[PDB]
Amino acid sequence: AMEQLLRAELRTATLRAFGGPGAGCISEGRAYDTDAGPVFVKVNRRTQARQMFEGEVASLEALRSTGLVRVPRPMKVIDLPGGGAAFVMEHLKMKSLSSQASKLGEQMADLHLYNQKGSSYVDKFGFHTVTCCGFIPQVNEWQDDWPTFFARHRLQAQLDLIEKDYADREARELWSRLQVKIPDLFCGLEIVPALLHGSLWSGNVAEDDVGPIIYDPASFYGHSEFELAIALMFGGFPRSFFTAYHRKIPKAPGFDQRLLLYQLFNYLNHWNHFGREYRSPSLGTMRRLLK
Amino acid sequence: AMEQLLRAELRTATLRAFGGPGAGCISEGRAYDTDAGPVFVKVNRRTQARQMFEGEVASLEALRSTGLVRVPRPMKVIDLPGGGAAFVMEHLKMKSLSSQASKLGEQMADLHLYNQKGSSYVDKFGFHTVTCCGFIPQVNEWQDDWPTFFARHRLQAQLDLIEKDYADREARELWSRLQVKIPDLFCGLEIVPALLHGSLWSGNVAEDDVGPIIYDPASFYGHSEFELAIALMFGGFPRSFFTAYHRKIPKAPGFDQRLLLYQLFNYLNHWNHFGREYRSPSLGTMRRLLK
Ligand SMILES: Nc1ncnc2c1ncn2[C@@H]1O[C@H](COP(=O)(O)OP(=O)(O)OP(=O)(O)O)[C@@H](O)[C@H]1O
Ligand SMILES: Nc1ncnc2c1ncn2[C@@H]1O[C@H](COP(=O)(O)OP(=O)(O)OP(=O)(O)O)[C@@H](O)[C@H]1O
Repeated sequence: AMEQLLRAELRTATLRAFGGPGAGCISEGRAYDTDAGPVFVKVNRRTQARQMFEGEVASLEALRSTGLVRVPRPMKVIDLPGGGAAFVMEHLKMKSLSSQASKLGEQMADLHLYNQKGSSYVDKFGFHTVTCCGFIPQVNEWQDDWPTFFARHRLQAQLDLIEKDYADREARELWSRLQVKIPDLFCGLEIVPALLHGSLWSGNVAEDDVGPIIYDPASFYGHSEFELAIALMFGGFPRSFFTAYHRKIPKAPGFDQRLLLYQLFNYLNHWNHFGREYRSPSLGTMRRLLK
Repeated sequence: AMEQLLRAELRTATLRAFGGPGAGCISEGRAYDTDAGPVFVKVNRRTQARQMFEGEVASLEALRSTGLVRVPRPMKVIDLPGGGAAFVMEHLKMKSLSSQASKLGEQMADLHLYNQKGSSYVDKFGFHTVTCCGFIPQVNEWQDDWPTFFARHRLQAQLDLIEKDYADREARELWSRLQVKIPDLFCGLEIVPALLHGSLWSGNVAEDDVGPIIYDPASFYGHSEFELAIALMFGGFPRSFFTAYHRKIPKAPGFDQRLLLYQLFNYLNHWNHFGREYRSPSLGTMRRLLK
C-alpha cells in the first residue's frame, strides 16, 4: 500500500490525498497532507525509476544551491516493492505562469550567468551525474567543447537510438552531411558553460503569490541558448519572459540558426519517445539546416 | 475568450472560478460559479475534441439511466473558435475516495449486473456510439463474441497504432502468438454483456458526504472483469472496494490470467498516449501470458 508506505517513510500520522491527480506524462503525481506539511509524490514503475529520480534530485539541488530560482525541495526517494520508485518533494501551491513571467526571465538569465561569474567555475560542459530527458538517460561526460558535447552526447545519442529503434535511412544520411556543418554555427563566439534547467517548457514552470516556480529539471552545464529551445518550441511562455531574459543576455549572432539546431534535438527526443509523428519535424529541421 | 464564450452559452452574468483546478491530463478543467449554479468545464483544443466529449456525454447518460451510481450531469458541448471544444457539466464537491470505497464496490457490481437482472436486453458487446479512450476513438460495433470484440476493437486497434507509429516488430511477433492463446483464457465461460464505466482508475472516482462519485467514463458493454483491470494496476483503490465487489460477483475461473490480458490493453493505451516508456510493460505482459 502506497499510503501506508508513505506514512512509514515520512513518519507522519496523517496522510490525506488532496486535489486531482497530477498532470504528468512521465509519472503519476498525487498531493498528500502530512503533519509536517503538504507533500507531492511522483510514482514511476519502471525498473530504473530510482536513477531517473536521483538525477532529478541532483538537478533540483544544483538549482537550489544557486539561490536564484524557486524549486520544490526534494525530500525522499523510496524504492517501491514490485519495482520502480516514488519521489517525495515539498508541495507547492502553483498556478500557470503569466504575471511572474518577466521575473522568471530575469531569474533564468541570472541562473545561466551564475557559473561564469561565481567563485568556483565549472569550465566544462556536462554534469557530475546522469540526468534523464524524459525517460531516456543522458550521458553527461564532461567535455571542453560545447559543439562537441552537443553533437556527441545529445544529437548523436538521440540519432543512435533512432537507428536502433527505427533504422531510419533518411536520418542516417542527413546526419552524415549535417554533422560536419555544425562548427559553422559556433565559430567566432565565446561559449561559456551555464547551469541549465534542462527542460524549461511551459509545462515545467508555474507561479504562486511570491513568484515564479520551476520544477522537473534535467540539469547539466551547457549553452544557455539550448535552454530557450524548449521555451520557444512548445509555446506557453508569455513574451515578457523572453523580453526580460534577453535584456540581460542578448541574442548572440547566429541565434536563429543555432535555434534550429537546438529545436532539432527536441524533435529527435520526441521521435524516440512518441514515434513517427516526429519524423517529419526531425528530418525537415535537418534539411533546413543543410539548405 | 473562453470565459466570455461560457457566459454567452450558459446565459449567465456571473462566472467566478473557484478551486483554481487546472485539473486533468487529457483536458483542462476549471470550476465556475454561475447564476444557475456551479459548473465544471473541460477544454480540449484538438480537432476531434467534440467527438471525444460526445462519447463522454453518451457514457455519462448511460450510467445515469441505471440510477445505480452518482455521476455528473452532462450539460453542453461547445465548439471553440480556433478548433477544439468545451464540455460543461454539473459541478460536484468531491474528495478522494476512502471511506466510501466499499460502497463503490457494491455500486459497480450492481452496475455490472444491471444488464443481466434489470429491464436491460443488450445481448451483444459494444456500444451505440463511439467512445474515446483518452484521445483515441474506439470502434464499438456490436459483436456477439466478447473475446472477438476485445481482440479486434481493443487490442488490435491499439497495436495497429503502435505499428504505424513505432513499427515495433517485437510487439508484432508477441501479438501474433498471443492471438492464438486468447480463446483459451476464457475457460469456456459464457460472458454476459455488462455496462462498464470504461476508465475506472482511482483518478476518475471520488466521494462526498452522500457517498462515492465516479466520472470521466468511456462506456461500453463488455466483460465486467475488464473494469477492475485499470483499477488494480494503477492503484488507489482500498482493498474493501474489491472485497465488496467480489462478494456480489465472484472471480470466475481464469480471472488472474484474463486480468493480465485486460491490463495489457491499458499498457498499450498508455504506450500510444505517453510513449515508449510503456513498451517494456506492454511486452512483458504479453510474454507473461505466453509463458
Ligand atoms: N511540488 C509540487 N507541488 C505541487 N504540484 C506539483 C509539484 N510538482 C509537480 N506538481 C504538479 O504535477 C504536474 C506534473 O509534474 P512533473 O512535470 O514533475 O511530472 P512528470 O510526469 O515527471 O513530467 P512531465 O509532465 O513534464 O512529462 C505539474 O504540472 C504540477 O501540476
Ligand atoms: N464534475 C466535476 N466537478 C468537480 N470537479 C470535477 C468534475 N469532473 C472532474 N473534476 C476534477 O477534475 C479532475 C480531472 O477530471 P477528468 O478525469 O474528467 O479529466 P480529463 O482530463 O478528461 O481526464 P484524466 O485526468 O483522467 O486524464 C478530477 O480528478 C477532479 O478533481
